[PDB]
Amino acid sequence: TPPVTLEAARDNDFAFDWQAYTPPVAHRLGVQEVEASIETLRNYIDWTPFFMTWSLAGKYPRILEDEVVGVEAQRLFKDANDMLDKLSAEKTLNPRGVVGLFPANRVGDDIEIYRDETRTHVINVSHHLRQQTEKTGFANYCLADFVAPKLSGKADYIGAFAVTGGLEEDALADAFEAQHDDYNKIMVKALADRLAEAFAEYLHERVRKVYWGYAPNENLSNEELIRENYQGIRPAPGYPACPEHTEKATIWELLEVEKHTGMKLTESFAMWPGASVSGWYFSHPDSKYYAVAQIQRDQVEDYARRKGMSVTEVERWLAPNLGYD
Ligand SMILES: C[S@@+](CC[C@H](N)C(=O)[O-])C[C@H]1O[C@@H](n2cnc3c(N)ncnc32)[C@H](O)[C@@H]1O
Repeated sequence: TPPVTLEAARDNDFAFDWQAYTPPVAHRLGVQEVEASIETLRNYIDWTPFFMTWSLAGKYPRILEDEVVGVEAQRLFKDANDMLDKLSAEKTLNPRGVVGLFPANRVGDDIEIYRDETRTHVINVSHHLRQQTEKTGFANYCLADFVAPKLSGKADYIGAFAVTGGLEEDALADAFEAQHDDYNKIMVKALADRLAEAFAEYLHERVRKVYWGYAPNENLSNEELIRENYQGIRPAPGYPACPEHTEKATIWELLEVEKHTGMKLTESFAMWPGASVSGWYFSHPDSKYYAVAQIQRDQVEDYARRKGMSVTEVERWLAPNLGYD
């Protein structure tokens, strides 16, 4: 579909009656360091991507009873759970995280994050991009649209998180590598990945039910969590609704991630440990995932101004989303 101007895209933002809506108030404002044991997180693992890493097709648990691949899948699952048992008993891989909730309001394509409920001084801005092609029967979506506009006067909130399977991932993998034990190197990295993703799932549930507290009586099974049968989203910088990786620096500052977890950002804004997830929390019932996709020079230049970057810098960080040479 052909591109639209930045102004035309913004004129087609997500349409919602903010005057009639009361955004749920975050129960626990502030930043809290968290941990979770392997024993806790293993009940939140989604095993299907684990088998994909091992090049096996099928959804868990049915894959275990498969007539062609089930026997190999059962051995992988047994070895994985034997390793989880050992890591758990020996405390050699320790998942850690941090969560924060803040007063927030939308201004334009950005979300202002306030020091306090006076909603005056801004401690950080979460910057977002907007879909920029012709939409038929849908808004030109921007994640900022799911937070009440400052002009509406409605008290709204935003969350953020960072979690890891554990800082020990590299030391455990590097030991297997030194032994030329490629099977167990792959296994421990795959388990750290499952633990990080399980922590992101568990912590999101904690936020919906307790920290934000808008769904205190939610009672979903793990299969229902995997199907995303809850209200709200947890979009992560680098993924299609917020592809720009440098926004992880804002999460790192907002949550003091390195102080609270030991997790670090690289010069490419990749996370360390490898088995890590970071992102935002949105409570709005209509919030959803989508792809920003290709954007034009007008939006690139505007994003650069908002970010305090040159156009040249932004063209590096937005290279995959540029709809022009
Ligand atoms: C990567 S899966 C994680 C849970 C899944 N059961 C698993 O283990 O792989 C889904 C997560 O990716 C992120 N995500 C997926 N699509 C996205 C999009 N279009 N924009 C932003 N984040 C997205 C969100 O953080 C979402 O919770």
